[PDB]
Amino acid sequence: NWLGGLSRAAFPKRFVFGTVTSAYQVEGMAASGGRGPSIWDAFAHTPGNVAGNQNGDVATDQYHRYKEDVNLMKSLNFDAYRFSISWSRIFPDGEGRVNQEGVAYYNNLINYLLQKGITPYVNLYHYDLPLALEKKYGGWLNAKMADLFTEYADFCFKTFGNRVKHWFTFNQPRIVALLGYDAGTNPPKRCTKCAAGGNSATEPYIVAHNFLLSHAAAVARYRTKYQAAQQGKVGIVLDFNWYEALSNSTEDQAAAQRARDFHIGWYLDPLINGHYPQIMQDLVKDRLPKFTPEQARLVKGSADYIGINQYTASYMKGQQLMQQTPTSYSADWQVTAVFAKNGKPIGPQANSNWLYIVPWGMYGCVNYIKQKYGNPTVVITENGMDQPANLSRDQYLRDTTRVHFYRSYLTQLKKAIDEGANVAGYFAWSLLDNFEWLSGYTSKFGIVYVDFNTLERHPKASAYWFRDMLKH
Ligand SMILES: OC[C@H]1O[C@@H](O[C@H]2[C@H](O)[C@@H](O)[C@H](O[C@H]3[C@H](O)[C@@H](O)[C@H](O[C@H]4[C@H](O)[C@@H](O)[C@H](O)O[C@@H]4CO)O[C@@H]3CO)O[C@@H]2CO)[C@H](O)[C@@H](O)[C@@H]1O
Ligand SMILES: OC[C@H]1O[C@@H](O[C@H]2[C@H](O)[C@@H](O)[C@H](O[C@H]3[C@H](O)[C@@H](O)[C@H](O[C@H]4[C@H](O)[C@@H](O)[C@H](O)O[C@@H]4CO)O[C@@H]3CO)O[C@@H]2CO)[C@H](O)[C@@H](O)[C@@H]1O
Ligand SMILES: [Zn+2]
Repeated sequence: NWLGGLSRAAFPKRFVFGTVTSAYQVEGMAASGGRGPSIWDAFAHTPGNVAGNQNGDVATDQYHRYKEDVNLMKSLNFDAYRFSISWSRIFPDGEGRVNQEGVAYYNNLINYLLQKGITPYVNLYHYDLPLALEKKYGGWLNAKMADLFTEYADFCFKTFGNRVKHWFTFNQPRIVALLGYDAGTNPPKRCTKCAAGGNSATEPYIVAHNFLLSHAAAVARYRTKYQAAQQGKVGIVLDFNWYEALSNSTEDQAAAQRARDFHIGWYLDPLINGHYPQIMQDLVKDRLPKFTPEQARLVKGSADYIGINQYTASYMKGQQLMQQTPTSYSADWQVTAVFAKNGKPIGPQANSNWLYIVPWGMYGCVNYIKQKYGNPTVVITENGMDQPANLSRDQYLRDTTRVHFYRSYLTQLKKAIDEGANVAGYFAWSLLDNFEWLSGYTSKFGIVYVDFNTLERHPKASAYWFRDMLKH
């Protein structure tokens, strides 16, 4: 069957199914409704930064159309919706004055979701640092971010937490560190070569450390001030793509494990165990910040659940670990990613060049976290694939590859859960075609098609697949 035996009965009782968006990628009204600019507004408005010089000024206009979109997700039998709050829509300068119109938007969205029986899962941050904070403080390079973020989090807890019971602090701090401060291809465009300045060997580590400390501080505030009354939960969202040793050699198995540690362990070892992975300590040395005992105790156990964004997989090839002059976070791993084995590609690519369709990577990642980290509560917070630009409406709607993608990946997730993985939910990226960062509107991740001329929504085949699979 096109469902391939999948249904709600195939997953645990009360397992949560949802869809996901992020504020800058879908809201629009970027310079309206009192919203202050984020680092992404400045970046996207700079010629050459985004495909077609596009930006999120309008995006999908969810700001005006949110009731349509909530009605749609309910009609598709989802239980939950993961979305983010734009920090600069609430605090235009990132601190100080509250934009009441911004608060009203999120109140209206949250209240409508609840009215329609859809549980809000709310990210506080999804790349969209208020521009004022980047300029005034230097953003995530400044340890002061922990205070600034905690104050923002506190406001959101006080204002929405009587209704919102499932929070996340950050989204993919690895990608912020990597693209923002190693490669310099996402804002603030810092790197060793870069015009904005930077240092690809040091700054990614500073940035990751500050995300961890900020997360911990916000959760401490939640727990000491709000949790008794509100009885909700706060986690964090981390990207994890699977790494499989290219061969069974000692060097290749070591390489795969080293890649896992530099990718997910970077955040999970502090969050679960109260220290950075040993291999990162050994190789990165003085460039890896040291948690004080007090900080390590604040960070350890500070996530009520682990959000995992799972998309793809690669093989890893190793070599002799060698003494080398530091150049970058990326180079620190001392591995080589490989995308074929025995002359066969690991999987076909979706529109995004990085996205190889490898359903067994989902099993790989979930099983690994179960076995390595004491089976913490995991929520699959993003999973999905993209179509290319310039197709017809009907070609977008007949998204057979995406149907196959979800069936295959969810079957692999089911396999891991049946083997005892503590997975509490799954969220499809994305509800809607949207603004896909550097790709702008040239990458289509939605289960719902968005016509970017008219802004009309049209559910794709994959949307109806979910509707069938999820019927109560
Ligand atoms: O309907 C609106 C909209 O839908 C779009 O998507 C369609 C798919 O294109 C179409 O293939 C899909 O058909 C499903 C059908 O809904 C299922 O009921 C059926 O399941 C069978 C199954 O094949 C058996 O193996 C199993 O044992 O039993 C069940 C029946 O009980 O599977 C087929 C696919 O093979 O339905 C979607 C939603 O309608 C269309 O693309 C678009 O044209 C429509 O406007
Ligand atoms: O894009 C959809 C959606 O997903 C979330 O973010 C995406 C990013 O958009 C995308 O840039 C990022 O790309 C990763 C890729 O997944 C990794 O496999 C790859 O990893 C490297 C590793 O860093 C190297 O050190 C190692 O040697 O090799 C591996 C494999 O080549 O790195 C690239 C970036 O360089 O993937 C993200 C998801 O993982 C966002 O949440 C959402 O908003 C986006 O819309
Ligand atoms: Zn509008």
